[PDB]
Amino acid sequence: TQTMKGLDIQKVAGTWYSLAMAASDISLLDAQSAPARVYVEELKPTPEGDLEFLLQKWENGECAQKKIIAEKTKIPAVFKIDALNENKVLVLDTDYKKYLLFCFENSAEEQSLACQCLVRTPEVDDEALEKFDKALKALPMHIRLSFNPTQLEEQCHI
Amino acid sequence: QTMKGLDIQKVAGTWYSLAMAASDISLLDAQSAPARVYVEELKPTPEGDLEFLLQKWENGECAQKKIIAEKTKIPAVFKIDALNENKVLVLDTDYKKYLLFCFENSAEPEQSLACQCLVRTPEVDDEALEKFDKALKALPMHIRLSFNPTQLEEQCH
Ligand SMILES: CNCCCN1c2ccccc2CCc2ccccc21
Ligand SMILES: CNCCCN1c2ccccc2CCc2ccccc21
Ligand SMILES: CNCCCN1c2ccccc2CCc2ccccc21
Ligand SMILES: CNCCCN1c2ccccc2CCc2ccccc21
Ligand SMILES: [Cl-]
Repeated sequence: TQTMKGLDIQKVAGTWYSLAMAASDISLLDAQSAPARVYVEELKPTPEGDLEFLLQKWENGECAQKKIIAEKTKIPAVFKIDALNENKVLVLDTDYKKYLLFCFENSAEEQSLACQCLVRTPEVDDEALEKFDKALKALPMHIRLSFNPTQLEEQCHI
Repeated sequence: QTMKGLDIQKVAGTWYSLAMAASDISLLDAQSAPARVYVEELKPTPEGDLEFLLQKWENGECAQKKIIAEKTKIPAVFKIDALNENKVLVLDTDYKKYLLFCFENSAEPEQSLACQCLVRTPEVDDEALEKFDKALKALPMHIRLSFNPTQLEEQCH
């Protein structure tokens, strides 16, 4: 999976909206509480070059928040979120101003992938979705979801 | 959108649901979701109607359902109900490999679409999925699923 060249995380800081998601397995995304059904509300780069994700997810009939620190590696667009190196964040592309494309990747067994198209403003951006679909063309996706602007403004995209 | 020169005698026989898409995430986001239905068979009637033999997951088992799509004055457009709220639109087929169709509902407040890519054998057909993806580019879909060959053989499960 080819990641972005020359990523500057200092330029991705701020509030984002999960506009579209795709995954390698239907059960990762289909249910309201599916394991990879997580909404990115904020990206915070650290001075050390880590990227904090502020996530929301539906659990037990409520919206819950979680911070995930993705730690820097030798590749600037590849981050690790476990000490066992099975689970990664891959940044595929961004223009910084409008959209960011990233994947959660698990390579422990069958690779697992869950990818998102983030936008800076809670509107549909057809350019961002086109770039998302082109980025995914090489990957073995079996489910895609896309959200409307009303959903983008609500906790857990209700 | 709907194809020219449909011959319903040639769509007869065994199919498999390779891919599904819908206008609303809640139509497809569970085995229990209303549009999560697998086509087993199409049967043309002598009167030019098309019977859909369907399976749906209910409480951990496949339940079978037959819907009659009755012919209308527009080719490749079939009505399911007497009130004309529910329709089958046949978009395209080559008869021998794939069939693309959509269920449509126009009850207020919002129109619903749920489309499928059917294939003749329980194998992944990238050409069929590409034709399905091109057909969907014009429609306002918010969820899409495709099945692997294990899922294609195991019906609703
Ligand atoms: C018990 N189920 C685990 C999933 C919960 N999860 C949450 C919770 C709220 C928002 C996002 C996430 C995603 C990842 C994560 C990471 C660590 C603990 C819980 C969670
Ligand atoms: C694969 N086990 C955890 C499933 C959810 N998970 C995913 C999903 C796909 C690929 C990788 C990962 C690991 C990290 C992660 C982070 C936040 C939510 C879900 C997930
Ligand atoms: C493996 N490539 C499949 C490409 C088309 N496909 C997409 C597209 C983007 C994200 C996910 C998917 C998987 C399911 C699917 C279903 C129906 C039409 C296209 C697609
Ligand atoms: C709750 N909506 C109707 C139930 C599902 N339904 C759909 C779904 C989307 C669009 C049209 C229709 C029409 C009828 C029909 C027929 C067979 C399976 C599902 C559906
Ligand atoms: Cl979608």
